[PDB]
Amino acid sequence: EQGMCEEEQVARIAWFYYHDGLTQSEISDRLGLTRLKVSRLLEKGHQSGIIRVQINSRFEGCLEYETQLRRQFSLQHVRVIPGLADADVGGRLGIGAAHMLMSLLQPQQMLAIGFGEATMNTLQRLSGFISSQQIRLVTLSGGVGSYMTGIGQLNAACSVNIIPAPLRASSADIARTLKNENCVKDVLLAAQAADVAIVGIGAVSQQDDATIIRSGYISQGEQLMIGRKGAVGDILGYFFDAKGDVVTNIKIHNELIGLPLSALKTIPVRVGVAGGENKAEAIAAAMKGGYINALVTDQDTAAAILRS
Amino acid sequence: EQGMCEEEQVARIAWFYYHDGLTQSEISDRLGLTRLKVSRLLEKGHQSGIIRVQINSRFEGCLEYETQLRRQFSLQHVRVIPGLADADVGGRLGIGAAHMLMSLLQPQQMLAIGFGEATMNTLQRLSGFISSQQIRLVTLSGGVGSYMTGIGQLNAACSVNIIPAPLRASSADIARTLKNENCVKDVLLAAQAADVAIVGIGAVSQQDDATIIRSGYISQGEQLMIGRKGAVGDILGYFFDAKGDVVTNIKIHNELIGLPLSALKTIPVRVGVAGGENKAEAIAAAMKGGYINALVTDQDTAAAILRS
Amino acid sequence: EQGMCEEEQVARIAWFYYHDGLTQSEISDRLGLTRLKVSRLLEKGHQSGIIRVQINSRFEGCLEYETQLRRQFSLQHVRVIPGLADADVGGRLGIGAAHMLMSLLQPQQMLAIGFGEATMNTLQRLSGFISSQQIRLVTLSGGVGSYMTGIGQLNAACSVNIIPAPLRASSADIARTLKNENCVKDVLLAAQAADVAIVGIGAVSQQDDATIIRSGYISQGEQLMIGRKGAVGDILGYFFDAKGDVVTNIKIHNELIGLPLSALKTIPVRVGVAGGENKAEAIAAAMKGGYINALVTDQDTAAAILRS
Amino acid sequence: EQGMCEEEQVARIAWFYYHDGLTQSEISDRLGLTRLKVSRLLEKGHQSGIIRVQINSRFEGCLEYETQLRRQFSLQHVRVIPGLADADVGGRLGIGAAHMLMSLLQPQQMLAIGFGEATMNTLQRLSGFISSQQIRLVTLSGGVGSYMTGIGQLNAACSVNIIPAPLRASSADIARTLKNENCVKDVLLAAQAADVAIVGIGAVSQQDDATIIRSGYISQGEQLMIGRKGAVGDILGYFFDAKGDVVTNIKIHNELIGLPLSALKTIPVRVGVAGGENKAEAIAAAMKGGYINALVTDQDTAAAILRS
Ligand SMILES: O=P(O)(O)OC[C@H]1O[C@H](O)[C@H](O)[C@@H]1O
Ligand SMILES: O=P(O)(O)OC[C@H]1O[C@H](O)[C@H](O)[C@@H]1O
Ligand SMILES: O=P(O)(O)OC[C@H]1O[C@H](O)[C@H](O)[C@@H]1O
Ligand SMILES: O=P(O)(O)OC[C@H]1O[C@H](O)[C@H](O)[C@@H]1O
Repeated sequence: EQGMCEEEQVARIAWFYYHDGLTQSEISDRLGLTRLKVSRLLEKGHQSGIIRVQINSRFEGCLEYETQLRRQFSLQHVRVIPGLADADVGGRLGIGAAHMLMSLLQPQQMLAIGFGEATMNTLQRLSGFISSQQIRLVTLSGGVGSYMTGIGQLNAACSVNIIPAPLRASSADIARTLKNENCVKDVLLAAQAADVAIVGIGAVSQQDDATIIRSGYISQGEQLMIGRKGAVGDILGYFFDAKGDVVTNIKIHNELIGLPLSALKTIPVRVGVAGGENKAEAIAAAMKGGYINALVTDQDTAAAILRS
Repeated sequence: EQGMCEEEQVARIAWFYYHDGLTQSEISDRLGLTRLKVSRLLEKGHQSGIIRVQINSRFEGCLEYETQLRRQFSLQHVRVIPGLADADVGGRLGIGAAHMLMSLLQPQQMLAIGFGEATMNTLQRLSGFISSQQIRLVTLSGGVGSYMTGIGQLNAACSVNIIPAPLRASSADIARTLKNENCVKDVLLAAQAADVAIVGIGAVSQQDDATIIRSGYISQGEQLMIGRKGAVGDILGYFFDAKGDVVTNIKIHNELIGLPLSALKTIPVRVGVAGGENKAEAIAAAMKGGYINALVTDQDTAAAILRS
Repeated sequence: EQGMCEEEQVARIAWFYYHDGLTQSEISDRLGLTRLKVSRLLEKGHQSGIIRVQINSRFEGCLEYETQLRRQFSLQHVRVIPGLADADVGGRLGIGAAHMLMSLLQPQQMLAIGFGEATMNTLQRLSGFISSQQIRLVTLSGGVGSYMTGIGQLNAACSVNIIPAPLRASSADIARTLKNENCVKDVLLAAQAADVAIVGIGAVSQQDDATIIRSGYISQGEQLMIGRKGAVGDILGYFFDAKGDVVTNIKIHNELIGLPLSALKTIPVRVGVAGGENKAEAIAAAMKGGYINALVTDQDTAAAILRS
Repeated sequence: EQGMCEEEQVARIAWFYYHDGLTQSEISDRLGLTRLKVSRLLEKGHQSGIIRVQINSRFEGCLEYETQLRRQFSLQHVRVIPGLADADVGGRLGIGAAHMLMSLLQPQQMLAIGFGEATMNTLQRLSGFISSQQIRLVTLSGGVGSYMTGIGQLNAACSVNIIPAPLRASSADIARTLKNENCVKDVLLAAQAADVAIVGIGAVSQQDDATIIRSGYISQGEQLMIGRKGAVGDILGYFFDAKGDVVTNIKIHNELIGLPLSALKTIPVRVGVAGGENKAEAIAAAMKGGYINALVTDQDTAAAILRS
């Protein structure tokens, strides 16, 4: 280095590029690093958080679809990002979701989170903010491993309450037992007294591409029984119908270690981050059941939700 | 024999050899002796005691304890660092361990880790290595959160396999049940397959400053009775006598989720990083039982370990 | 215009550009606009205020202050490091200047040094650099022992030219005699030919904490009269008022063995390294008089230098 | 590095080489360093002090010559090193003088030193010891620069009092003035209260090879007038004749800033380190004058001294 950590190098290049408008080359020899190191870092900055880009306009998202999704479902916060065929769904939403959370979260506040590419991608772009604002995290469901992608790529000086059990027990009785263990029971309480919550939303229409199945928490065959039973999607493993009600005919619901949906309702602000048109139905059903009262999605999915 | 006796000749060559740095041949003709005679005398020199090379450094004490620990205990690898004599004794324990682990772990191997301050502090310095060499990590016991300050300070793209359950269950039965959940059992098998293991060692003489007791896994009353029943130290919750034998009449043991010390021994290389004179007896017993076969400790402790 | 107005188009391209990282051309056809129209709107974006890039780091403030000091005072090189908010303000001031000196000194060049804690602390980090690049050192004033903590921490095969006399003489006449001894006058000439100069800056408001007074070159009684006479700070024993003018009615000046501030100015690059909010006044004055044209300081001091 | 400083790497190789007898190659791979870096450090160790070689024999030096030099001149300590034609004389003596001082010096004691290659080479071999034993240093004469070869190559945490003036003034008036400045006067007192003293010895017979002249402290022309005026050699600038008496007819003696020979005798142990056959006369004279009561020289000069 040059007596300065990378963080300071990013800020120095960010400053020369944006505030002094210098070619990514002029600043190469200016800071004493290869033309390739320069640009390497610039991108490093945006991805990290050091470099924040502000779009001050009511058109940051899809203004119309937002106003409509807001009224139709009575949502306290809604963000519909511009569509872009063929792209990581969760990676784009994560960006949007991060920004939204950066304005609803107050210093030293509790943030409940659920697994999935959508939320874990948000956690990643939200790492920086969690540090400074000193946000405390707490997992809404069991699983552990399924949370590593998000909390892992974070600072080690942050408070992260992790439910110490699997996401699903082999039997309903074993689930009751673990929920009574002090280590578990403790975090379930912690989770329910959270200020903001961020969860994903799975669809039964996703078949074998649903994070729930490709992670091995539910079998392909069990998925069928669930669809047949009239279920559209899920949240943390709890499945519901197109009207927004938990199908109380599914075996898994009593083997899930982790706050049941009725209990998640206690969190003031509940953000759902999901995209894709095959989710359109499950997302509408989650806003119906009142499981979420804020939503981060993409244009296509917004159109699909509003249409049907 | 230019009027010189052997003793004088020996001192003459020793001076020229070490203080003047002359080749054993340059000294041959300088003293009027055959090149074969000069070398024989130099040899005689050390053999007699006339010539003695002594290492003038604090590190010498460490080197010494390293060989005595290697002789007395059958240790494959040993590393003794300066004691309280120098700054930050605990901090340096992690640096040492981290480097011993770097010379033992090959690209893409499996590393089983234990909880504790020494293990997590070591785990952090080893962040760099773990990423660059694609090391895989697996937790030896339950606890989940107990590992966060270490794996938390790590790369997110790296494989980290954790046991999704408490460190301890409320009863031996609930423990046995948890040990049979596939999501749990999977990681216990993975654990035993590790190539290298890194663990800390707790001491009963540590009283309440003990991490096992400070973290609330064991009550002060339990720790006193454990000490009464002959235990002197512990590794992952399993207590043993100064002989090295796991104490049998201890309830906590069957309530522990995680590999028993016996299985731990299947791992080829087992590194124990522990410092502080109060751990002397326990560390010693840990080796007599064969729980570890590699040790990283500080000068003062080594002294005590070898004393008694 | 796919039904979109300017403001909405700008937000859309801004989103694709920064949050999705698409080429100025890939978003050209995505929005159905000419490749030249795309870039035109992006430009308009920042120029309007709809698009704003802000650096989220503690270092932001520093770069800000570096800019302001640069404009307000004629500074060739400036470095502002975080203040007391961060650990070791004094320690880090040495690191900074050390690096500033490394980008200014070419192999085999002459470096004139002043005494003081900041200068000696800087002179120590720069030990590596001085050797490897064959830097020559020369002292700006008498004191001899006053430099040992710095040059002492250096290689012995390095060229170090020291003034063979006291920092201050008992009378103006003894000083003038000493300044005439060839063995002395020679180091004074060499000092004036240096390429780079590094000095500290004392403040009268430092009272008894001032290095000049702690080292016993000046009595408390003299310091008070000097302040009473308009002096705000000093460099190498020569005092000056807030304007930058060397105070003339001060007796100590004509007793000083060593180059006068005026001669210091012949040195191309003059770097002053000073931290601590109480030197603010003096530092500022040192620049208004042009005794230094490069500055390395802390955030808080910079702030105060700029306030008043 | 391998997590260990160089000091620790030297001790590890010294240990393998001498206490475990392993080829300079087998220890290359053992510490993970180039076969060339191994040997680099090995000899780096001897040079520094970390590797001390002990020669426990009455013949470490030239026994006969020492017993004779001791008795004829009544010396407290005497060391005569083995002769070796064509060699850095001061560099060999330095090793000898070093070891002698290491046994004469008790912790925290003050050592007065004079300039010259002999003393400066001793100071360099003594650096290590001066640090641990925490020996305080003080210059017997002015000069400052002429002492940098020795004190420079030392740690920066040790006490070193330096007479802040030239070795010689341009006039006797100027010389008395300097000897009366508080900072000079003080060090002169510190000098006289020293426990041990180590100085060199110049000989008139050295012509233009005498450090006294090749450093420009005295003109070769002035040298002759001193020779003709009947002087054999000098110590710190003070000239004397074959019998051991200061020629009171020399002008320089009154222009020298620094403890006069008379004052130098106040110091308990006064070791003179000098070699070469052309000094044999000057050295003998200094022992008769009583200036030194200890001597470290080499075999040939020893015989030279005893012959005439
Ligand atoms: O990866 P994603 O599809 O965005 O997330 C879907 C999962 O997270 C949701 O809350 C449901 O529990 C699903 O299992
Ligand atoms: O924090 P430390 O004292 O270094 O670690 C001691 C604990 O970790 C060890 O593996 C044992 O399980 C102890 O309970
Ligand atoms: O120790 P510091 O306060 O940083 O240095 C200030 C002193 O050194 C400066 O050149 C001035 O001569 C002061 O006497
Ligand atoms: O470098 P060396 O010849 O060994 O030292 C000789 C000098 O030091 C002696 O005390 C005399 O003062 C000479 O000036």
